[PDB]
Amino acid sequence: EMPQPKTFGELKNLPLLNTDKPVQALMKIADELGEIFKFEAPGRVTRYLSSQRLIKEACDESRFDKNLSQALKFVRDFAGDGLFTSWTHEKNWKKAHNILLPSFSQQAMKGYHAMMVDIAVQLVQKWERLNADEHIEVPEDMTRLTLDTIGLCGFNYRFNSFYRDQPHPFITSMVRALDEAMNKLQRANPDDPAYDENKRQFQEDIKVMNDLVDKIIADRKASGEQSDDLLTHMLNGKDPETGEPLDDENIRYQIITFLIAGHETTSGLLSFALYFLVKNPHVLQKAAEEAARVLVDPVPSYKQVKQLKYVGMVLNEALRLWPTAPAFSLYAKEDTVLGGEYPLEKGDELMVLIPQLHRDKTIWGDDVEEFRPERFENPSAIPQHAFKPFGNGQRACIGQQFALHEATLVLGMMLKHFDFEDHTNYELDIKETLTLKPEGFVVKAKSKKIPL
Amino acid sequence: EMPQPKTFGELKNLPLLNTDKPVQALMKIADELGEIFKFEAPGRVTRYLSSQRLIKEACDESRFDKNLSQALKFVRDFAGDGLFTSWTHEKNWKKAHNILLPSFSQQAMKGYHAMMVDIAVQLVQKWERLNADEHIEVPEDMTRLTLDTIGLCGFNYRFNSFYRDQPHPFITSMVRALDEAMNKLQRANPDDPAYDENKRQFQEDIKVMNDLVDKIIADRKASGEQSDDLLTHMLNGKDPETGEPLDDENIRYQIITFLIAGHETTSGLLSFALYFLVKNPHVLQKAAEEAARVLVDPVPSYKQVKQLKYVGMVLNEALRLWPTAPAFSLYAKEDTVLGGEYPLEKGDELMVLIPQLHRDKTIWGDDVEEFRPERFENPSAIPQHAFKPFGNGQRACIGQQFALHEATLVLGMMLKHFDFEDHTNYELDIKETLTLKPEGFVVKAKSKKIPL
Ligand SMILES: O=C(O)[C@H](Cc1c[nH]c2ccccc12)NC(=O)C(F)(F)C(F)(F)C(F)(F)C(F)(F)C(F)(F)C(F)(F)C(F)(F)C(F)(F)C(F)(F)C(F)(F)C(F)(F)F
Ligand SMILES: O=C(O)[C@H](Cc1c[nH]c2ccccc12)NC(=O)C(F)(F)C(F)(F)C(F)(F)C(F)(F)C(F)(F)C(F)(F)C(F)(F)C(F)(F)C(F)(F)C(F)(F)C(F)(F)F
Ligand code: HEM
Ligand code: HEM
Repeated sequence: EMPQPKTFGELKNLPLLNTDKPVQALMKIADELGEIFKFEAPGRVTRYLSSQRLIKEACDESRFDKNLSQALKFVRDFAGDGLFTSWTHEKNWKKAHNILLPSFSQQAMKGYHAMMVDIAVQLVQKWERLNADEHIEVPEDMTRLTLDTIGLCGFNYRFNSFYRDQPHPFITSMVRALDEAMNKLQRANPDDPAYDENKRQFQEDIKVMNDLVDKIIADRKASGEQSDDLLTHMLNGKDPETGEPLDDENIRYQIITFLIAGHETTSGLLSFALYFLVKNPHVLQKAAEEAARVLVDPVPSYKQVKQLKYVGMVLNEALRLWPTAPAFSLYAKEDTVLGGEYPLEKGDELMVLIPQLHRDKTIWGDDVEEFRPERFENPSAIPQHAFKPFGNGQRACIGQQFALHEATLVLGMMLKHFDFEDHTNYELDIKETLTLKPEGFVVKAKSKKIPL
Repeated sequence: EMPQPKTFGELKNLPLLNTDKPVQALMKIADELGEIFKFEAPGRVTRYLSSQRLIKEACDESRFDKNLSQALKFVRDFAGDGLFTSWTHEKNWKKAHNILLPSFSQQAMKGYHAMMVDIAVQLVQKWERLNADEHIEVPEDMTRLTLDTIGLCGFNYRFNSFYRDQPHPFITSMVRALDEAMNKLQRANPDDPAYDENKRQFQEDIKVMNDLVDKIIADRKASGEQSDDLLTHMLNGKDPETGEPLDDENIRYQIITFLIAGHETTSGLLSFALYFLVKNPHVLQKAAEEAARVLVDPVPSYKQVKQLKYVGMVLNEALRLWPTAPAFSLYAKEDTVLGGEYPLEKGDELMVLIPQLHRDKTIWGDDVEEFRPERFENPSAIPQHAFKPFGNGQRACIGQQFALHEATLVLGMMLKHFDFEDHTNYELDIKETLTLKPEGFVVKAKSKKIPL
């Protein structure tokens, strides 16, 4: 019999998600119940997996395909049949997949590098210009950087986040829509007139996001600057299989999708990485020494970023402990037996609980809570399906190399140009908005006074 | 019998200042009544002068000395015996004057230049980074620039105004204090319990300004870097006459004074200059041609800024029409007859209405409202005391060379790097906060794509 956490009569397990930190709650449940537990709500069931033993079966694409979790079905209200919220079998998924993969080729990535540097230099200059005793609001500045990077690299659009003391309106609306989706999970009678205003606000925030997408497309339309970026591929690329391009409706959904997926989780990653660095000073020193050794020019080169091996290890270890898109959903393609123990029928759902997978002591050893970048000295040594911060198979993250190149560049420059102080002895507090991010994480920087 | 505008019974002329635009109202009164009129309030009188023939007499320092207008007396509540709000006969006036005069020498200006460029480059980069069809909020960005320039050049303190979409809190508090003082002029029964909230906010706004001053001082003493800026002279300079340095209390007053006087009127100047340029495209062409011909390096030099003659003529003509500190006050040192017609007793007050002086048709010709920089092409041709945007005599603006160097550099770079469009066909609306500035002035820039 499958373990199951505590129930609330007719509501079954649903009230367990009536919390501001649902993923962290599910992790605690996994600690108590083990590698698999059933989670029921009125009218639905899923099974949360936490061991590599079971997740390696879940990642077999002949047996399971990507499912849209409840969260993703609600995000689909604004993300449509964009890549993240489309089913594998929808024509627009494989079309967009084939059309946009070229936007993340090696040659594309080399092409984005200069614009990544543009935004990174803005970050470095902001911090150089701070006065004595001033501090840095880490997740806020990381969100400024990542949003601006996807906007510029992807769409030749400048959000100019470093010119604002508040979040860009896009961010404010995105955040409000995302945690409104985190709210809709735990609810009942959605057509209740009580939520007429919540729907009005949801539609308002969606309109804000779509108005900006309108601007991006119109600006490209009127331009004559010869762009060869993500939007270029959206507007002109043809799917080799069907021979078709994307239509205008799908393009709008892809823009929204990439603006959100293309920064939020990267800002979390950078925030967690800097957190672990300041909490582990020997690791910080080792990373700083690499940055100084490798980044010998005022502008980092593409090749130099690729040579930041230890900074890459730091980022992977941060993703191990706190993968910022912490779960993904699967359904059974056919009847099948999971783990030689659990019979599933076609259509049965699974949730992969990534932070728990990443704490599987049979894979990582007993010290799973310790921050040790050296675990990733040779990424080849990690068993298959043991480390899954970017999902699985053909439905894995399309932007993984983009995110990692950006984060490595930025963290490298940060470690080259400043020493960091955990001046408040910050107590980790992880805010959940579907994605994960340190809340209230602040540091002080002291410039090493190296020119740009 | 001296002319006098309309009266309001026992309140006399006081309610004429109960307007958001008191200087402009006084200008209209001057147009109606001529070169001199009496202005009375309960328990006080002054005489407003508008002609060069009477103002030249008023500028005779053997007969008249600087007076603190009622406005300056209320500003003195936070500016103390700083240079702007001290009487000539107060020890701390000549003392501070002697100590700080060398901080505005050519040797000093050459010293500030690099930091002026620092902030100007931030301005240019902001505008380069705007998207298609976005516009510029002119007085807002000019205030960002001028505040940051005096902060950095004067005090090695970065307000980082370009990192904010709202004004720096210092600005918010400064403006509230200034317009309170303007609004406190027109008040009858100022101790009415209705104005208690206004008194409470005024004291809060003073506290904001003083905390910022305390931080500037604290930073300097803690700092280990070698500065030789305005603050260095305030803290270490000795007056050659008395042999004394400034005491701590006076230094605080000077910092407040220079932060306010050292940026507000310069932001107005730059805003009016750009307004007149976009309203006079042939003038804009001449100024842009000069900027292109002279500013041949990505980083302008001090020598190149001195070479921008036409840009200087533009700024002077903007100061002719809209001098941004639009009046100054004098008192009669002894009994004397003004203009062979108006007998004055010792202590009698005069107000010099600078915008009206600058429209004296007997001096400038009949076309006084037209924007023609060429009036300043042969500067000795301007009669004595006909052009007084920087006040008079030993109580003249100590920062004139700073303001003009900054404004010439910045306007030069603006004209080098962008074409400008008056896309809204903006209707001049002058906001008064004691000082004058266009309100709601917006333009679009098109980059000339010249690298920095
Ligand atoms: O939605 C579900 O089915 C279950 C909770 C659940 C289980 N059973 C239920 C029954 C009724 C109601 C809810 C449940 N959700 C989760 O466990 C979960 F962890 F919250 C999630 F929903 F899985 C998730 F991890 F938060 C998440 F939403 F998928 C996610 F990973 F954070 C994510 F939001 F999708 C993302 F992938 F992280 C994302 F990046 F934020 C994103 F939403 F995909 C996105 F990229 F931003 C977007 F795609 F752009 F939105
Ligand atoms: O204050 C007065 O005595 C008369 C009005 C008046 C006349 N009679 C009165 C009787 C009762 C009450 C009021 C009156 N004031 C004006 O006519 C006037 F034009 F508003 C003004 F006050 F002179 C003035 F122009 F605003 C001003 F005071 F000169 C001025 F603008 F404040 C200024 F001095 F020019 C100034 F330089 F701009 C400034 F505002 F003071 C200033 F420079 F910004 C500053 F605030 F002093 C500084 F920034 F701190 F330096
Ligand atoms: C640290 C950074 C990132 C993390 C942790 C992350 C994580 C993930 C995960 C877990 C998935 C699979 C979701 C699922 O199966 O339901 C995914 C898919 C995706 N990611 Fe990311 N991602 C990151 C950065 C980015 C960036 C920078 C982009 C774009 C520039 C992006 C675009 C996408 C897209 C489009 C998909 C959907 C792919 C498809 O199904 O066809 N991601 N990502
Ligand atoms: C366009 C810009 C400026 C204008 C139009 C302007 C105008 C004036 C005027 C009219 C006065 C005389 C006031 C009176 O008689 O009551 C004055 C005095 C003064 N100005 Fe300015 N000014 C400008 C810029 C600056 C700057 C940049 C600074 C400082 C960096 C500054 C500092 C002062 C000081 C300290 C005084 C008082 C001088 C004294 O009495 O000893 N000004 N200014």
